[PDB]
Amino acid sequence: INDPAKSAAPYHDEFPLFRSANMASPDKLSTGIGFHSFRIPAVVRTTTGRILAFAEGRRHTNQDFGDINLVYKRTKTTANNGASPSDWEPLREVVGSGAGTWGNPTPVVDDDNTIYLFLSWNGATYSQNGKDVLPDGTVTKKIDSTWEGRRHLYLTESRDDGNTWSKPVDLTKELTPDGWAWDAVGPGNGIRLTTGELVIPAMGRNIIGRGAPGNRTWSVQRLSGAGAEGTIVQTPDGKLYRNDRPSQKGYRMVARGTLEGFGAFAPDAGLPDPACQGSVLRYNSDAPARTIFLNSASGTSRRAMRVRISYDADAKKFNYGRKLEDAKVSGAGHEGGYSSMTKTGDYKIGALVESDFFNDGTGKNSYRAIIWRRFNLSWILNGPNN
Ligand SMILES: [Cl-]
Repeated sequence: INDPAKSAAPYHDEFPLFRSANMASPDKLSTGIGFHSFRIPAVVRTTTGRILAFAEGRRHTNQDFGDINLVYKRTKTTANNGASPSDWEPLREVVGSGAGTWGNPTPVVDDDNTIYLFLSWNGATYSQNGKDVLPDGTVTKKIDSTWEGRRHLYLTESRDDGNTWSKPVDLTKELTPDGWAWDAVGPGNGIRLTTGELVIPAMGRNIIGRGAPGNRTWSVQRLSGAGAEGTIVQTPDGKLYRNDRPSQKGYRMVARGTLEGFGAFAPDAGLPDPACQGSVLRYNSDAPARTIFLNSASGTSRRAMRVRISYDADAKKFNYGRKLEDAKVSGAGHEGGYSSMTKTGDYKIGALVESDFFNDGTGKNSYRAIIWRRFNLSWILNGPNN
C-alpha cells in the first residue's frame, strides 16, 4: 500500500511535439513537405537513452487513408530526456514513398539497440470503408483481400540509434494470415520479455521475435477474441497481458497468457474506453512493482485522458490515477485520443498524446497535433481524485 514515489517532489511538463499545419512553426520535413495533421503516436527510449517519437504525418486531411507518411523526431542527445522543445530534433521521415498510407507505428528496441519499427500500409486508392472521397475527387475502393487492396505489414529498422532507417520490407505473406483484408499492427509499441523474446501486438495476433537481438526470427501467435488495436505488457508475475481497444464503446478488453497461449478476453470494468487506442508500460519489477496504463477513461469521449498505476502482479486493478487535464496544454487544441508511453533516463514517464483543434468538428479538416508530456510517479500519485 506504501509507495515511496509519492514522497518525491511532483514533476510535470508538457508541450506540443508534432505541430499541425494551422499552428505557428508547423512541423515540416527538410524537403519542405508539410502535414495537415499528425496522429497515431509511438515512443521508445533506446539503449543509449535517446528518445524516438513516431507519428503518422497525414498530408492533406486528418483521415486514416490517403497520402500518409511515417515521420519521427529524436532527442538531440542521448541524455537530455526531451525535457524542453529545444531538446528535440526537427521532423524527419522514416518512409513516405508513394501516395498510399504508411502508418500504425509499432516500435520495439532490441538488446543490441536495433530499433525495429513495424508498420501497416495500404494503397493510395483504398480505404477501410471504401467510397471515401480523396482530395482530388477520386473515390476510394474498399480494402479487400487482393495483394493490391489489402493491408500490408512492413518492417524497417535502425542500426544507428534512429538516425537512419532501412527501406521497409514487406512481411505480409509471412506474418499476416492469408485471405485477410484489413489489418493493423499496434499502434504504440512492442516489448522485450525478461526471458529474451520480442512481443509485438497486432490485430487478432501477437508477433513474436526469437533468437539473436537485431537478427530475430519472427512468428505469429494467433489469439481468440483479440481486438484490432492491441497493447501488450509483461506483468510483474512474468506473464503476458493484452489490453485491447474494444470493438464497441465501453471498456478495455483484457486477456492474460504466455508464449504458449492466452486465456479469453473479457472487459475490464475498471477501465472504461470510448473505442479508442490506449497504451501500457512496464515501469519496474522490484517492490513495489508497477504497471502504467493510459487511455481516455470514458465510455463516450476521447478527452478524458487518465494515467493510472497498477501494483497487482497480474495488473488486475489500476488506481484512479490522474487526469492529464490537471496539467493542461494551451494552444494545441483539445487533448485526447491515441497515446504512447516510455520511461525516460531521468526517472519520468514520457507520454505522447493526440490533440484535436476541432475547427471542422468531426470533419476531415480538423487539425490534429501531438503533445509530449513528462511526469513522475509522484505527480500521478498526488492527483486529487485518488
Ligand atoms: Cl479511430
